Amino acid sequence: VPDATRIGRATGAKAPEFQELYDFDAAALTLTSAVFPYDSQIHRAHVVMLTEQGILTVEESATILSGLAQVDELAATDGSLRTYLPYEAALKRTIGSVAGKMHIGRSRNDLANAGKRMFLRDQLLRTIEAVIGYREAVVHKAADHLDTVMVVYTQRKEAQPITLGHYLMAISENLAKNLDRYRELYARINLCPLGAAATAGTGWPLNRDRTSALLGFDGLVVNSIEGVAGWDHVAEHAFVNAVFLSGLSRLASEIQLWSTDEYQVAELDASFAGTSSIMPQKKNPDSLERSRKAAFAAMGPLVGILTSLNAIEYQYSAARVELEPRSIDALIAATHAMTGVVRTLHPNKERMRQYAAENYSTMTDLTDMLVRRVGIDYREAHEIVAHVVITAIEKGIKANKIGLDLVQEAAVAQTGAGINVSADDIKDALDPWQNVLRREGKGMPAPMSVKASIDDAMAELHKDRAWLANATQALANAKQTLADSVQQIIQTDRKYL
Amino acid sequence: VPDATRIGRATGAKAPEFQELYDFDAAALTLTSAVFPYDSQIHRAHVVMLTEQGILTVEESATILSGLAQVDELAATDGSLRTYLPYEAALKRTIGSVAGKMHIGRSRNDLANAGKRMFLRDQLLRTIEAVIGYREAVVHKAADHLDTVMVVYTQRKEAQPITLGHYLMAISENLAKNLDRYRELYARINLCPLGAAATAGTGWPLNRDRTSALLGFDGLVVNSIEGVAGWDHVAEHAFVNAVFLSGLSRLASEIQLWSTDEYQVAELDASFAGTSSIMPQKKNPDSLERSRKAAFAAMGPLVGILTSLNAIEYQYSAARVELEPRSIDALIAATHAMTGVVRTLHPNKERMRQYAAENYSTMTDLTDMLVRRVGIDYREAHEIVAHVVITAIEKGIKANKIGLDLVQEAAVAQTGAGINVSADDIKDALDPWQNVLRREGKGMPAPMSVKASIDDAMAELHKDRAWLANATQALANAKQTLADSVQQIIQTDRKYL
Amino acid sequence: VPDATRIGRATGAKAPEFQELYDFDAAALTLTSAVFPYDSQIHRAHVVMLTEQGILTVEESATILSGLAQVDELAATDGSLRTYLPYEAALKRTIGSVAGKMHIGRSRNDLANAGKRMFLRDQLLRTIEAVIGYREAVVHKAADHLDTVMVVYTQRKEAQPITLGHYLMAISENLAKNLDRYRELYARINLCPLGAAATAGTGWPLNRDRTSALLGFDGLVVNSIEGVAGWDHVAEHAFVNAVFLSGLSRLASEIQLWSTDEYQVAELDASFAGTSSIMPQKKNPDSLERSRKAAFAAMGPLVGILTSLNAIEYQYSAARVELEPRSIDALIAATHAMTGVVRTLHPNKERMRQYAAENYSTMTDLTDMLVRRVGIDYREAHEIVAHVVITAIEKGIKANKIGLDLVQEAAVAQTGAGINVSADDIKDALDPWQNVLRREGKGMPAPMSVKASIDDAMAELHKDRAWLANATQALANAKQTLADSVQQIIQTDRKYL
Amino acid sequence: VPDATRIGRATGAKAPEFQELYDFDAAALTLTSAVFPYDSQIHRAHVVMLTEQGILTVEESATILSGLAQVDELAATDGSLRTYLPYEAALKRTIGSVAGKMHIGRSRNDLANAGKRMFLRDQLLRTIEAVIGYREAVVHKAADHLDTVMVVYTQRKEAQPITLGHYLMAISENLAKNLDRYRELYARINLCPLGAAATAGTGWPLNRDRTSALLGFDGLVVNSIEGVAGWDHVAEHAFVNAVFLSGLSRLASEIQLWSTDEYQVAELDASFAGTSSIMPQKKNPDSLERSRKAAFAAMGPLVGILTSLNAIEYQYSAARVELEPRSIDALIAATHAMTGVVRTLHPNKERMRQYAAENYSTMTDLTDMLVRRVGIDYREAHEIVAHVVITAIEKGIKANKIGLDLVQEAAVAQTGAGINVSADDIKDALDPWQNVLRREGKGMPAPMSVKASIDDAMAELHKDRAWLANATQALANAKQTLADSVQQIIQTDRKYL
Ligand code: NA
Ligand code: NA
Ligand code: NA
Ligand code: NA
Repeated sequence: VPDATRIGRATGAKAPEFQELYDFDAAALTLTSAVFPYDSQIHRAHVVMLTEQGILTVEESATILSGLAQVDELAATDGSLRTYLPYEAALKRTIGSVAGKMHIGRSRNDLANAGKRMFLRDQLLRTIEAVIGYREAVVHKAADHLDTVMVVYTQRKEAQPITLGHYLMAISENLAKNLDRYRELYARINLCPLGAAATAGTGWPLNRDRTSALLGFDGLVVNSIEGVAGWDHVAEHAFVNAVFLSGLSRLASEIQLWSTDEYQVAELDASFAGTSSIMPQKKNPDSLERSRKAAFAAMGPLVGILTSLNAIEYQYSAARVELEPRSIDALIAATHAMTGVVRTLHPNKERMRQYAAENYSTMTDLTDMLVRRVGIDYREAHEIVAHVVITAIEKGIKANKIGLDLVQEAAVAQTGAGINVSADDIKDALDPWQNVLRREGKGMPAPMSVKASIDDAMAELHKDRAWLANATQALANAKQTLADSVQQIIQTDRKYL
Repeated sequence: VPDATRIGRATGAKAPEFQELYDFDAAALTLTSAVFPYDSQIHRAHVVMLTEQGILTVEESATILSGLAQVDELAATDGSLRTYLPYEAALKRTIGSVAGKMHIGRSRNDLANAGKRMFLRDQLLRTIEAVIGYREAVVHKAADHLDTVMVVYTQRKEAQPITLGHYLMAISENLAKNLDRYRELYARINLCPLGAAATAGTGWPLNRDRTSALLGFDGLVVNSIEGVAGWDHVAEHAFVNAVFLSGLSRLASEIQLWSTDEYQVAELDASFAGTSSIMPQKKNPDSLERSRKAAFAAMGPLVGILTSLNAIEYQYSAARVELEPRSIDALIAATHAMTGVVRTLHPNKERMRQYAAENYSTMTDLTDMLVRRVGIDYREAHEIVAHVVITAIEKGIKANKIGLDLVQEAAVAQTGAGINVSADDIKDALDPWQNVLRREGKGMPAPMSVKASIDDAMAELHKDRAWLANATQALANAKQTLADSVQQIIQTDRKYL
Repeated sequence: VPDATRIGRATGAKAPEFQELYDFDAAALTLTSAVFPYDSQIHRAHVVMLTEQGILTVEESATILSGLAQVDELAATDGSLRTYLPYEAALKRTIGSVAGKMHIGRSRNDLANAGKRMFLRDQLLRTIEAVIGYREAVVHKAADHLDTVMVVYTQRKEAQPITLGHYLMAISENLAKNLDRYRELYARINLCPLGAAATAGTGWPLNRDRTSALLGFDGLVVNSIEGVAGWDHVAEHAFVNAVFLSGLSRLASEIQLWSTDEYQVAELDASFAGTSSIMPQKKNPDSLERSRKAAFAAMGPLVGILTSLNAIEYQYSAARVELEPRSIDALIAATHAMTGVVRTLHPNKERMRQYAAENYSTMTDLTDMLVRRVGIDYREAHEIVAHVVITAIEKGIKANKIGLDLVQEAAVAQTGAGINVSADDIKDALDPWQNVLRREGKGMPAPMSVKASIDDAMAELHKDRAWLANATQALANAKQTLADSVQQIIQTDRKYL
Repeated sequence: VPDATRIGRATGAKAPEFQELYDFDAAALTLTSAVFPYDSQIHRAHVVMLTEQGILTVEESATILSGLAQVDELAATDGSLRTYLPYEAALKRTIGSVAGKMHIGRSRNDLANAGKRMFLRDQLLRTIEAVIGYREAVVHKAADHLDTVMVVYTQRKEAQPITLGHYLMAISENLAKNLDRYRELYARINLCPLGAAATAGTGWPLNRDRTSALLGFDGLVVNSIEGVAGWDHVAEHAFVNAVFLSGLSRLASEIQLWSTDEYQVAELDASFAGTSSIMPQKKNPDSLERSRKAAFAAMGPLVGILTSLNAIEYQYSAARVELEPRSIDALIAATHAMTGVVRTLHPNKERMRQYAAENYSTMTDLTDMLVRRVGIDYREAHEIVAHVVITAIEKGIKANKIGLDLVQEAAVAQTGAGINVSADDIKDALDPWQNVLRREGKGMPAPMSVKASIDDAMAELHKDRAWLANATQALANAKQTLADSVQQIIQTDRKYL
């Protein structure tokens, strides 16, 4: 059975990234199920720490740890065992009374705060990886389009000539700052609240630093109230998601306008477009609109979380709203889809240049040339050239057909006086490629300037990747240390006690 | 005429910080009027830069700069001159045609982006100063209350014994992280978009680094589209405001519950309370509720800004929602008010201790003692001690009157068996001060632990202040350099040309 | 295996309504799966209409309709067949090419708009039924508590004496207006967009009124653009959910404060409370906090939907955010839970009355009595009685122990003059039950007044139920007509053609 | 001094409606100042009621009422007297102690709730009047464009041929439903909470019905808690504003796309457009983008209000967020601006028709014609005609140049078989005006159908106006009765007592 939506102009299959936008809702885990594996790791880390501290014997510890593996397997097909007291009860049914001792010095409150942090931590690295992939596609695309002349818009009106490369590096700069937001967040997420217990710590002699290290955290949430009451990192995670996706929505919208029947300066790759069940001419930007949809929806968790924090005291509270897996899954789907849209986008270079040459985006350079050549002030030059445009539109004269006579008449009609410039001066001013070449400062569209930005972006991308590799490795190392510690205890008890 | 609201139990005058909550709405500037002085500085910096670059002669530059001072004075009492084209026109009426030349290589788009950044930058430093003041009050208060025993709550139910000092250091830790959020934001706000012009830069040979330096920026918004399209810093500013204020709302709510007629464990200072026009017994938490009001309202700009970004393309757009002065003014009023509330709050130490001793928050330590002394698992100890509470509540026995007989009977009723602990063991477990002393790990309420946190917080506060002083000085130095540069040009032209 | 969370003070089982709060997230359908059955009904209604209009033969129609039943059964265990083109393709594989003809004069756009309306319509009736159940519990509770004297709060400070019955009728009045909001919404939801096709209707001679009637709609979305572009009803549904739940959050919060260890004027039934895994004394308001959680989360869809509408044109768009099943499911769970909380709530009548008698809520009546008896103006009486309170608090005198001497001394200390009232006058003023009896106007707490409100509410509840029964029956009748029509076509074709 | 922004292509003056968008922020009242006049009316109504009830003598009443006029004049230039206790104190300084008696049976709580309701009530009628004006412009415009053929869009892609008249009647249908939302709201806003006093009524024998009638209310907020705690009407007002404005944003966006340089199917009137300070070619949609800005910002109050309600108990609370004058002022400015945009919009009829004829929106009718003429199923016809489009785009053939040969070849290439239709059949199918004429059902673009909708809309507009006139007159009558009553008391006391 082929994909039934791939009919008419929707040729070939959906891109995998495009398909993700249709799968995440049904596939999403509940927060409870997403967090559960991390809770299991926390049980191991906590028990191991209690063993170092002499609160549990190695014998007790080995019995508990073997039990945890058994209950974990039970919970793999029984969701009802994925919350704490049901899990603890299953453990008790499995290994007996000693199961109760795993909760010494601990609460569901700091367990839950830690488990959710571990989940969000993982998802943050997942997100950073996706955003890096997005930025890579944007920067690589830009590098192929240093001389792809096109107009930039302001207020959805043609403004001045740029290049597609120049436009994409605006997106790269946006993404660089969002990557900073995410990395800044990570430092606050990756703190361990365990040892706070209910909210006030415990008389038991815990070593909070050990539990933290065994679970890959880079530090503690120190104060025990902050350990269970603290939730700002959840709000912040939802915020960075929302603001990052708003930038993604803006790009999606930009490309959607570019690929209208009327603009026609770009075309989506077929693998990122759909069609209509009734209108056979449609090549629809379903990838773009579903990506925007995700962006809009990301507003929801942000507001829900902040509302819930505004509504309570500085306490542990079961009333706090969560950042849920399905929300993060939508972000990843949209980010992947837009990565693919950007990679495979088909610019219509000839039409791009035609608009740049014909629809008056070159008028600023005409105005600048008057100021530079004849020394009149910018406001008067502007009024002259505005008159040129008004007359050209009235007479049906494209910008690249404007010559000396039209500019003279406009000058006279507008100021009573002619103006002392040549036909060659005007011709050069109205050449859209020369508009691009003139704009050669930092961050401007001239190829040498955009190329400088790309070189800088490539270096930053290397650091983005290095940061991600280091963060990921730190967690992998901790998880290996923990697994090794668990096996040491279980095997030594089995054979040598 | 005295303050007519200060009647009955509302004795004395409102604290100045309390009064701020009633004044900011009527006193708030429009964004246009708030940003205008920064636009004036930008005109000076831009003109000075054009002069270094040889785009303006020193003669032209001096004429413009003297004109700017004249129009600035006009605009001081004529709001209609506080937007760009009306201002430029007034300049032209003042010094003639050369006024038009100040706009060479520039747009309202990058002017506006820069001016708003300078406004928000200023407001951010204002905010950081206020938040530091808030944290100072919190930490200083905590230092006076290391042995002020009281219960902490979870889910608005008494949980365990802590101290007021311990509670306040949770707030300090919250504020430390919000100060990081704000400082992280500052680095993104303090980038100069000038030189982007409309959105694509300019053929004019600008030195973007000079303009940036003259206006106190620490770097550029490099890409010219990002220069005029970039708005995430506005969304981020609104977010940090919202999440910070949500923490302030939670403290306000906490104190409001503490100072209910039923809790009565704290009392607002009269200077932060009001009364009722009809009910003479009221001592109302108007300071707290108005502070929460500001927190709730801060949700509004955040949503409006993100909505507007989700709704457009990656372009300059006049449709973007702003962060307005009245919103920031509300934050400052609430932060100042809560600073004062915390400083002057009157704890009822005797009642705090009575609740800790009588209302069963000490039961966890009883449970821990059973586990520690007799080795039973935590879940069984918990069930025994829960039975103790159920029976004590049934019989009207306060926690500090629970003795050996009650614990034995509960143990037997619950498990069939007695339990082998002494009356002294039980007595020590149920002593709320000993509950506090037992909890002596990192971030826990024992005086030595909280004192460690305070020492750490005092060191961090010193760094908070150092950062603020350095940031402020950098702007003052730039503004002096600019003023000096303006006078050099004007005076040299006046006397020596 | 018993419910492992039911330990210690969490005695017995969770109430079923309480349990719902823990089940809805995992049990919730996707919008696609929730809407699918309605899409199947729409296929039948559309095909039947095409048959009346002579666009399909009875032979074609019977083949399609039998096919729909077959594909419906396939889709029951294959989610991939629950969107339109995959479903249509399965139909084509089942009955052949004629399957394609069911889409004549139709689009996914008006199909989707109609199907979602039918889903939301159903959910709205579900919601109205739940809200009626909530109001019934509130009104029935009030009727049992006409003389249950207690204080009402303003700004979380004790204000004046009322009754629990009086308080609950405030909630009833709130719910009456929310039921109006929902019924008003229903009239806009229950309009049929089918026949709009893509957005501009069709040349095919449809009878839009037939399709509408067969699907239980009470009218058309007339204009074809509005048919596919219209989405305000979705935003409105999300809004009424949010504002209704905000009232539910406020009640939950009220009861949570009432049931604090410090207030102790009410106690949750055990079946609506949980306990702590570590603190054995806890009787936690999990039902209340999870209900508030749902209220907060309802903010999310509202913002997401409105953002998406603000971001597009007045067109069909795949970017619009939806109101999803899990959101409505949360509302229903919270509404059911709070229905049960209210029904089973245990007031502490003795403590309620003690607070009313002792904590100065009776001071307004003392003030009123001075004005009435001696004719002084309200502001001066107020200042005298405020002084009475200040002195009584200083001296540790409860309100019901305030006598003539204290009032005289306060009067003198405050105005220089005594005041001419008797000890009996004062005693009557400070009697909290007499405070209640004096307040006998419309909407006031006197038993005869609250009883009048209850009688009115019972009559309104009868009309609420009548409206619901009528709306439900109308849909049942339409669905029966449709099923009958389908069988007529299939059987007549089978036997008689 | 002319408007300095009116340069270049920004010819003539701004339309007054356009200018409103630039004035409302600076001109907006504070809520306190907006509500104050209504509070003054409430003092009069309350005092008059107390006089009927014999609580005040006519002598006392006349002294107070004359005093109110005096303090009102003081407050006209002294904002500090616009809140209650300062006002009451000024009254006391003006007429002496008897001033205190105006507060008998009353609180700031029910005073404030009532005053805000009167303000919002007024603003609601203001809003309904503006929305009626908007709908009038839309419907009148549509009536002039019954044969103005143009394409409608879905997903920002050309869909099918309609008329501009047909499009505008979608907007009319939207506005009709928003007018229902507003009128439904009005019934809940126009209820009087006075007599609730603090929250529990009063022992004083008030006649709540008199006060209500004297202030133009159509009924009571009955329960006294609901009287001061009730706030849902504020949330609802903010919601209807937000959803109505989202529709306005969508129209603004639609017109903005229409008037892009690339679409060029409409042009804003110069009086609703601006230009650029740097780019002389710009004719900028400032009216549209500022209108959208208002729409986005309307999200803010809605979220702030609901957050505040979610955060408290069902009590009077000073923490509740308000709907403020500046927010409503923005709505009115945007509504007026868009009224003018619609009235003066310049369609480019020739280009509209050219797109309809050339860019393949007529393909659905080609597909329908195949089904109708040859009896093939819709899915196969669709695939054939999609192939026609693919080939036509490949070969550079506009839709109105597609003939029999191209359709045959597509049919063969796609199915192996030709198809039995004539050149005349194809020609008629591809004629965009005939596409419009074929679509002649309810709500479809055929002139006779749109004309029917206009006739219906004109009748509804008449009822909209009648409702508004009746509501307005009811308030004017009440205000006259009140003024007459005040003068009767003052003059009878002056001359006859
Ligand atoms: Na960076
Ligand atoms: Na820090
Ligand atoms: Na009603
Ligand atoms: Na209507």
